[PDB]
Amino acid sequence: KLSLDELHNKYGTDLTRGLTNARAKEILARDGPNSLTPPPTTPEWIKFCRQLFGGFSILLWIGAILCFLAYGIQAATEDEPANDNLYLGVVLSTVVIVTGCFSYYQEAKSSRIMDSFKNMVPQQALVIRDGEKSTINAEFVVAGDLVEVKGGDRIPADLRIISAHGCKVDNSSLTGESEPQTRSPEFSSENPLETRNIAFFSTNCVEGTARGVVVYTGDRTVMGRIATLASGLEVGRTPIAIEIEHFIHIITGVAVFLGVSFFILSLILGYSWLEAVIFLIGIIVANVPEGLLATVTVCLTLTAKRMARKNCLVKNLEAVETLGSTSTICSDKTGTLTQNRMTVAHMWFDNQIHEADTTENQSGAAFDKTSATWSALSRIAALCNRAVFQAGQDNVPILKRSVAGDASESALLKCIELCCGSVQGMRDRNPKIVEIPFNSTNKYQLSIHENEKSSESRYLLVMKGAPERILDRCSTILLNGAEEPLKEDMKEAFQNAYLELGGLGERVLGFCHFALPEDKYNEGYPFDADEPNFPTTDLCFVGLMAMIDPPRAAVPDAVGKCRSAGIKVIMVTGDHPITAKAIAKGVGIISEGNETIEDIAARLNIPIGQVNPRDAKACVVHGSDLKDLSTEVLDDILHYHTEIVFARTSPQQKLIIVEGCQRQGAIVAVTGDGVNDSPALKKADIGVAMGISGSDVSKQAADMILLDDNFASIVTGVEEGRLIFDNLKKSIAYTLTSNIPEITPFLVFIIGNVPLPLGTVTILCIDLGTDMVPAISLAYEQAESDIMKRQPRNPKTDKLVNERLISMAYGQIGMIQALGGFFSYFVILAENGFLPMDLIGKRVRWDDRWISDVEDSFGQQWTYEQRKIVEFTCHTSFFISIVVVQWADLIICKTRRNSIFQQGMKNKILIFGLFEETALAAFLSYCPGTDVALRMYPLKPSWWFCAFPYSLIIFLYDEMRRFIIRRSPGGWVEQETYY
Ligand SMILES: C=C(/C=C\C[C@@H](O)[C@@H](O)[C@H](O)C/C=C/C=C\[C@@H](O)C[C@@H]1O[C@H](C[C@@H](O)[C@H](O)C[C@H]2O[C@H]([C@H](O)[C@H](O)CC[C@H](O)/C=C/[C@H](C)[C@@H](O)C[C@]3(O)O[C@H](C[C@@H](O)CCCCCCC[C@@]45C[C@@H](C)C[C@@](C)(O4)[C@@H](C[C@@H](C)CCCCC[C@@H](O)[C@H](O)[C@H](O)[C@@H](O)[C@H](O)[C@H]4O[C@H](C[C@H](O)[C@H](O)/C(C)=C/[C@H](O)C[C@@H](C)[C@H](O)C(=O)N/C=C/C(=O)NCCCO)[C@H](O)[C@@H](O)[C@@H]4O)O5)[C@H](O)[C@@H](O)[C@H]3O)C[C@@H](O)[C@@H]2O)[C@@H](O)[C@H](O)[C@H]1O)CC[C@H](O)[C@@H](O)[C@H](O)[C@H](C)C[C@H]1O[C@H](/C=C\[C@@H](O)[C@H](O)C[C@@H]2C[C@@H]3C[C@H](O2)[C@@H](CC[C@H]2O[C@H](CN)C[C@H]2O)O3)[C@@H](O)[C@H](O)[C@H]1O
Ligand SMILES: CCCCCCCC/C=C\CCCCCCCC(=O)OC[C@H](COP(=O)(O)OCC[N+](C)(C)C)OC(=O)CCCCCCC/C=C\CCCCCCCC
Ligand SMILES: CCCCCCCC/C=C\CCCCCCCC(=O)OC[C@H](COP(=O)(O)OCC[N+](C)(C)C)OC(=O)CCCCCCC/C=C\CCCCCCCC
Ligand SMILES: CCCCCCCC/C=C\CCCCCCCC(=O)OC[C@H](COP(=O)(O)OCC[N+](C)(C)C)OC(=O)CCCCCCC/C=C\CCCCCCCC
Ligand SMILES: CCCCCCCC/C=C\CCCCCCCC(=O)OC[C@H](COP(=O)(O)OCC[N+](C)(C)C)OC(=O)CCCCCCC/C=C\CCCCCCCC
Ligand SMILES: CCCCCCCC/C=C\CCCCCCCC(=O)OC[C@H](COP(=O)(O)OCC[N+](C)(C)C)OC(=O)CCCCCCC/C=C\CCCCCCCC
Ligand SMILES: CCCCCCCC/C=C\CCCCCCCC(=O)OC[C@H](COP(=O)(O)OCC[N+](C)(C)C)OC(=O)CCCCCCC/C=C\CCCCCCCC
Ligand SMILES: CC(C)CCC[C@@H](C)[C@H]1CC[C@H]2[C@@H]3CC=C4C[C@@H](O)CC[C@]4(C)[C@H]3CC[C@]12C
Ligand SMILES: CC(C)CCC[C@@H](C)[C@H]1CC[C@H]2[C@@H]3CC=C4C[C@@H](O)CC[C@]4(C)[C@H]3CC[C@]12C
Ligand SMILES: CC(C)CCC[C@@H](C)[C@H]1CC[C@H]2[C@@H]3CC=C4C[C@@H](O)CC[C@]4(C)[C@H]3CC[C@]12C
Ligand SMILES: Nc1ncnc2c1ncn2[C@@H]1O[C@H](COP(=O)(O)OP(=O)(O)O)[C@@H](O)[C@H]1O
Ligand SMILES: [Mg+2]
Ligand code: NA
Ligand code: NA
Ligand code: NA
Ligand code: NA
Repeated sequence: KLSLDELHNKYGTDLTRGLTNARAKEILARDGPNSLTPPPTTPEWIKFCRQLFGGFSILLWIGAILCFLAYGIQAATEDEPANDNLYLGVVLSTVVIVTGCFSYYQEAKSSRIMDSFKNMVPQQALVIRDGEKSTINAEFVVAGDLVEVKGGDRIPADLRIISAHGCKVDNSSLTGESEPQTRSPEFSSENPLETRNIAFFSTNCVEGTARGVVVYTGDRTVMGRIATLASGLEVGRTPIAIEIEHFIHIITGVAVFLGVSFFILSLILGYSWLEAVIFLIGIIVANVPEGLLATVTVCLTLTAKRMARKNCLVKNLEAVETLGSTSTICSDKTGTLTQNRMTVAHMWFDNQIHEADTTENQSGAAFDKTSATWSALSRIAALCNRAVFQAGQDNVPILKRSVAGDASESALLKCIELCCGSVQGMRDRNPKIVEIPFNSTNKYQLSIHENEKSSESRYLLVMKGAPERILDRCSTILLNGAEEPLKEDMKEAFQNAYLELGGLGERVLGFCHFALPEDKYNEGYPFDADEPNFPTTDLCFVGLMAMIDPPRAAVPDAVGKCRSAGIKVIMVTGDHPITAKAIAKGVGIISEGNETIEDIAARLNIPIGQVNPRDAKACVVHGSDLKDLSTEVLDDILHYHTEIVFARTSPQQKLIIVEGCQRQGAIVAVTGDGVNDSPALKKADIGVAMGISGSDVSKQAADMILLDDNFASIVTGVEEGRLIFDNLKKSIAYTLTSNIPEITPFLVFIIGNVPLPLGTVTILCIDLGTDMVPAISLAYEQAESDIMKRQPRNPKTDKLVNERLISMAYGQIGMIQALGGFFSYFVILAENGFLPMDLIGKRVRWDDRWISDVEDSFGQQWTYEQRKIVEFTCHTSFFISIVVVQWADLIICKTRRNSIFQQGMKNKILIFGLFEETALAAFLSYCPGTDVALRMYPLKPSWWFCAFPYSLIIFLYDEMRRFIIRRSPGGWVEQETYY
C-alpha cells in the first residue's frame, strides 16, 4: 500500500531507466546473492556408521571380537601359544574397514554427480539496467533494478508491478490457488497475498508481460522463511529398486526355511544342540545376496552422466529407466525435425510465381522491384513484422546478422532489407497505433498503422497468417495493382499454387491488407483490442510468401532406427497437410510404398469415401476432424494405422492424442516448448522439454531436458537407456554364480563327514577377488549390435530378476564351478597319500588335535600339522580353481545373444580383471610368509591345470546355447534360459 514514487524513493530506482551497473554491483556485493541456503545434514558421522557398522558387516565385527578373546585366554594361560587367532583378527578387521571405504567412495560420487546436473540448466532472468535489457543468471538480481517478465518465464524475486499488459500468474504453489490471478499495477486488497501489484518468488507468468521493481530479494522472501521446514526435502526409489528388495525378500524366505531344515538334519545325525544353531546362523547368512542395490544405484548414476554428455539431461533417475521402454514418440516438426533457420524462396502475386534470393545483392533477375503489388506486399511484410535487428550489426552482411524474434519474421525481415531497404524508417513513415499479437489458436497476426500518404490520412490495416484462414477473410484480390474479386478461376489457381509451393518442402504464409474508411473510423477514434473494431472479412489479399527450413542432418537415420526398434513416430504440426506430408516424406515418417486414402483415390480415380479405410497403412488426420471426433474413432486410427501425421493442431489437442496412446497400453514421450504444453508434459511418461527455445514452465513440468533441440538426440538416448538394463542383468548374473561353490563344502563336510574343502580366509579371498573388479568391468560393456533391432519391453511381463536367472546361475553354471573345485581337492589328497574311498568319515578323526597317529591309505601315520598342511593346500587349490572357472563365467557374461567372436574383446577393463585376478592367486600362493599369516601354501605346477576342463566346458556350452537362440526364436531355449 504505497505509490510508484514512494517505492522508487524507498529503495532508489528509475522507473524508466532502472539502476546503473556500478550501483547494481554495489548492492549485489552489499547484501548477498538471490539464492536460498542449504539445509542441515548429517556429516560423515552418520555416513560412516551406516557403512562400517551396518547389517551384514556386524557379523564380521563379531568374528573379529571372538577371535581376539581366543588369543587372550591363550597368552594368559598357555606357555608359548600360537598366533592364528591374532592374525585372523587383524585380517577380519581390515576387511570391514576396506568394504567401508570402497562403499564410501561410491555413495559420495553419486551424491555429487546429481548436484552437478542442477547447475547445468540454471535460470536466467531479464533485468533492465542503464536503460538496456539483459539476461543474467537469477543469482545476480538485486533489490531496486527493473525486471521484465513474459508469459512462460518465472518471477525471479519479489517484485512490485509498475506496468502490466494482461499479465496473469500462477499462485498455486505458495498458497493453494488454481486459476490464473491477474497482476495489475494498482492495489486492491490489504493482504499482500491477495493484491495484484506484487509478483512472487517461484511463481510463473502464464500469459502476458509485465514490469516491476524488485522489492524483496534472497532468503528474505516468503518461501525462504517458510523453507525452515522445506530444508528436509524428499526423494524416492525407482521401480528397479523396489524390484530388487522384493527379490531379496523371497530369497530370505528360502534361506530361513533351509536353515530350519539343516537343523533337523543335524540333530537326526547326532550333532550338539549348539552346533545346529551355529549351522542355522551360517546358512541363512550364506544364502542372502549382498551388494545388489549399491550396484543398481551406481550403474544408474554412471549412465546418467553418460546421457548428459549426449545432450539428454534427466530431472531424476526414474527417467533413466522409463526411456528404454519407450514405444511411441510424439514429436513436433518446427524445432525437432527442423532447424528453425527458415528462408523465403517463392513469392506469389499477380497470379504469378516469383523466385528470389538475390545473392546478398540486387542481382538474380528475380522480379521487377518496381511492381506495384510488390510495393504493397513488401510494405505489409516490413510493417506487420515484430522482429528487429540486434544492435551493433552495422558491419556483418544482410543475411548473416542476428535478429530477435520468430524464425518466420526473421526470414521475412531479411528478405525485405536486402532487396527492399531499411525497416526502421519504413516503420516510422507509417505510425503504429494499435497491434494485436500472434497466437497458435488464432493463427494470424494483425495491426493497424497510420498511412504516410500526405494526401490520404486514412488508416491502414495489415494481417498475415495461414493462407487458408486469410482466404476466408477476403472477397477481393489486389491484381496487377487494382482490385478484382475472388471468383473460382483464380481460386483454383490459388489452390494449385499452394501445392506448388508446398511440395517444395517450403513453409507458406498469406498476406493481406485493407484501407479502413476514415468516415466510420476517424483519425481520433481509438481501436482498443477488445471487440470487432476491424472488418475481419472483406479484406484485400495481396499474395503468398513461402520459405524453406531444412531438416536436421542426423534425423533420417533416427527415424530409421525407430522403425527397426518397433517404435511408432507421430508428427504434430501447426502447418498444412501438404507441408506435413512432405516433411514426413523426407525424414522417413512415411516410408515408400505406404499410401493414404487420398493417394488411392487419386490412383484409382474413385471418390475418397468409397475407398476402404483399412486399405491404407498411413494417414494424415487434420485438426477440425480431430475436434469433431469422439474416442472410438481415435482408437481406430491409432490401432489400424502405422504412420499417423497430424496437421493444423492447437495445443489443447495434444492431450487427447496422448490419452489415446496410453489407452492402448504403451509408454509415450512428448516434446514440448510452451505454456499450453505443461498439461501434456505431465500426463505422458517422458516429457522432453526444449532446452534452447523452451520456457521455465515446460522445463519444470517435464522429466527430461533436451540440450540441443535435436530429434536425433532422443533415439540415441533410448539406446543408452536399454544398455543399462542389459548390463545390469549381466552383472547380477555374474555375481550370483559363486554362491554355489562356497556353500557346497560346508554341506558335504557336515553330511558326508569329510575334511573341509573351503575355509574362512579362502572364502573372503574369493568374494573380494573375483567378484569386485570383474563385476565393475561389466558395467562398462558396449552394446550388442542388436540393441535397436529388438522390440521394446513390457514392464508387466519382463522383470530383471525372474525365475530364469536363478536357473542359469545356481543350476547350470554354478554346479560346474563346484565340480571344478572338487577335482583339485580330490587330486591334492590322493597324491599326498589320502585316497577318495578312505576319506568318507575321517572328519571326526581328522579334526582331533590329539590323534598324531592318523593313518593314510598307503598305511603311513600322520601327525596333526602334517595333515592340516595338506588340507590347507586344498583350500588354496580350490581358490585357484575358482579363479580359473571365473575366467570362463566372465567371458560368457559379456553377451547374451551374440557370440564373443561377433562382439569382440575390445573391453579393456574386463581384460585388466582377468590378468589381475590370476596375479592375486599366484601372489598369495607363492609369497614367503602367507603361510604364517593367511594360511595359504604353495601350489605345485601340475595342480593349476585341474580346473581347465571345467572352464572350457562352460564356454562351449554357452556358445551353443546362444546359436540355438539366434536360429529358433520363441523356442524352448528362449522360453527357458533367456534371462
Ligand atoms: C562366530 C560364530 C559363533 C561362533 C564361532 C566359533 O566357530 C568360534 O568363533 C569359536 O566360538 C571361538 C570362540 C572361542 C571362545 C573362547 C575360546 O577362545 C577359549 C577356549 O574355548 C574352548 C572351547 C573351544 O575350543 C570350542 O571347541 C569352540 C567350539 O565350540 C563349539 C563346540 O562344538 C561345542 O560347543 C563344545 C562346547 C561344549 O560341547 C558345549 C556343550 C553344550 C553347551 C552343552 O551340551 C554342554 C552342557 O550340558 O551345557 C549345560 C548348560 C545347559 O543349561 C544348556 C541347556 C541345554 C538345552 C537343551 C535343549 C536342547 C533342545 C533345543 C531345542 C531347540 C531342540 C531340541 C531337539 O534340543 C529339544 C529337545 C530336548 C528334549 C533336548 C533335551 C536335552 C537336554 C540337554 C540339557 O539338559 C543339558 O545337556 C543337560 O542339562 C546337561 O547338563 C547334562 O549333562 C545332559 O548331558 C547329556 C545331554 C546331551 O549331551 C545333549 O542333549 C545332546 C547330545 C543332544 C543331541 O543332539 C542328541 C542327539 C544324539 C540326537 O537326539 C540323537 O540321538 N539322534 C539319533 C539319531 C539316530 O539314532 N538316527 C538313526 C537313523 C535310523 O534311520 C545327556 O544326554 C542329558 O540327559 C543330560 O541332561 O531341546 C551345562 O553348562 C553343562 O551341562 C554342559 O556340559 C563349536 C563351535 O562353536 C566352536 O568351534 C574352551 O574349551 C577353552 O577352555 C577356552 O579357553 C558364527 C559361526 C559362523 O557363522 C559359522 O561360519 C561357523 O563358524 C561354522 C558353522 C563353523 C563350522 O565350520 C568351521 C570351518 C569353517 C567355517 O568357519 C566356515 O566359515 C563355515 C561356513 C559357514 C557358512 C556357510 C559356508 O561355510 C560359508 C559361506 C559364506 C559365503 O557366502 C557369503 C554370502 N553371504 C559369502 C561367503 O561368506 O558361511 C569349523 O571350524 C567349525 O568347527 C564348524 O562348526
Ligand atoms: C551338495 C551339492 C554337491 C555338488 C557337487 C558335490 C561333489 C561331491 C562329489 C564326491 C563326494 C562324495 C565322496 C566320494 C567318495 C566315494 C568313494 C567311491 O565312490 O568309491 C567307489 C569308486 C572307487 O572305485 P575303485 O576303483 O576304488 O574300486 C576298485 C575295486 N577293485 C579294485 C576291487 C576292482 O569311486 C568311483 O567309481 C568314482 C567315485 C568318485 C566320486 C563319485 C561321487 C558320485 C558321482 C558323481 C557326483 C557328482 C553328482 C553331480 C550332481 C549335480 C547336481 C548336484
Ligand atoms: C592355454 C589356454 C588356451 C585356451 C584356448 C581356448 C580355445 C577356445 C576353446 C573352444 C573354441 C571352440 C568353440 C566353438 C563354439 C562354436 C562357436 C560358433 O559357432 O560361433 C559361430 C560364429 C558365427 O557367428 P555369426 O555368423 O552369427 O556372426 C554374424 C556377425 N554379423 C552379424 C556381423 C554378420 O562363428 C564365428 O564367430 C567364427 C569364429 C570361429 C572360431 C573357431 C574356433 C575353433 C577352432 C579350434 C577349437 C579348439 C578345438 C579343440 C581344441 C582343444 C585345444 C587344446
Ligand atoms: C589349455 C586349455 C585352457 C582352456 C581354458 C578355457 C579358458 C576360457 C576359454 C575361452 C576364453 C577365451 C576366448 C577368447 C575369445 C577371442 C575372440 C576373438 O578373437 O574375437 C575376434 C574379435 C572380433 O573382431 P572384429 O573387428 O570382427 O569385431 C567387430 C565388433 N563389432 C561388430 C561390434 C564392431 O577381435 C577382437 O576382439 C579384437 C582383438 C582382441 C584380442 C583378445 C586377445 C585376449 C584374449 C584373452 C585374454 C586372456 C585372459 C586370460 C588371462 C590369464 C593369462 C595368464
Ligand atoms: C586385493 C585384496 C585381496 C587379498 C587381500 C588380503 C588381505 C591380507 C592383508 C594383510 C595380510 C598380512 C600378511 C603379513 C605377511 C607376513 C607377515 C608375518 O607375520 O611374517 C611372519 C614371518 C615369520 O615366520 P617364522 O619365523 O615363523 O618362519 C619360520 C620358517 N622356518 C622355521 C621354516 C625357517 O615372516 C617371515 O617369514 C619373513 C617374510 C616377510 C614376508 C614379506 C612379504 C610382504 C608381505 C605383503 C607385501 C605385499 C603387498 C603387495 C604390494 C603390491 C605392489 C604392486
Ligand atoms: C599379448 C599378451 C598375451 C599374454 C597372455 C598371458 C601371459 C602368460 C604369462 C606366462 C605364461 C608362461 C609360463 C611359463 C612358466 C615356465 C616356468 C617353468 O619352468 O615351468 C616348468 C613346468 C614343469 O613343471 P614340472 O612339474 O614338470 O617340474 C617341477 C620340477 N620341480 C618342482 C622339482 C622344480 O612347466 C610349466 O609349468 C608349464 C607352464 C605352462 C606352459 C604355457 C602353455 C600356454 C601357452 C600359450 C597360451 C597363452 C594364452 C594366449 C591365448 C590367446 C588366444 C587368442
Ligand atoms: C570336455 C568337453 C568339452 C565340450 C563339451 C561340449 C558340450 C556341449 C554340447 C552340446 C550343448 C548342449 C546344449 C543343450 C541344448 C539342447 C536343447 C535341445 O534339445 O534343443 C532342441 C532344439 C529344438 O528347438 P525347437 O524350437 O524346434 O523346439 C520346439 C519344442 N516344442 C515342440 C516343445 C515347442 O534344436 C533342435 O532340435 C535342432 C538343434 C540341435 C542342436 C544340436 C547341437 C549339438 C552341438 C554340439 C554337440 C556335439 C559335441 C561333440 C563333442 C564330442 C565330445 C566328446
Ligand atoms: C550368532 C552369533 C553372533 C553367536 C556367537 C555365539 C558365541 C559367542 C558362542 C557360540 C559357541 C560358544 C562357546 C561354546 C563352548 C564353550 C566352551 C566353554 O568351556 C567356554 C565358552 C565357550 C568357548 C563358548 C563361548 C561362547 C560361544 C563361542
Ligand atoms: C546343493 C544342491 C544339492 C542344490 C541343488 C539345487 C537344484 C536341484 C535347484 C537349483 C536351482 C533350481 C531350479 C530353479 C528354477 C527352476 C524353474 C522352475 O520353473 C522349475 C524348477 C527349476 C528348474 C529349479 C529346479 C531345482 C534347481 C535346479
Ligand atoms: C576335452 C576333454 C574330453 C579332455 C578331458 C581331459 C582329461 C582326461 C584331462 C584334462 C586335465 C587332466 C589332469 C591334469 C593334471 C593332472 C595332475 C596329475 O598329477 C595327475 C593327472 C591329472 C589329474 C590329469 C588327468 C587327466 C585330465 C583330467
Ligand atoms: N508470427 C506469425 N503470425 C501469423 N502466423 C504465423 C506466425 N508464425 C507462424 N505462423 C503460421 O501460423 C500457423 C501456426 O503455427 P504454429 O502453431 O507455430 O505451428 P508450428 O509449430 O508448426 O510452427 C502456421 O501455419 C505458421 O506458418
Ligand atoms: Mg512448435
Ligand atoms: Na558377496
Ligand atoms: Na510424467
Ligand atoms: Na561367477
Ligand atoms: Na559371491
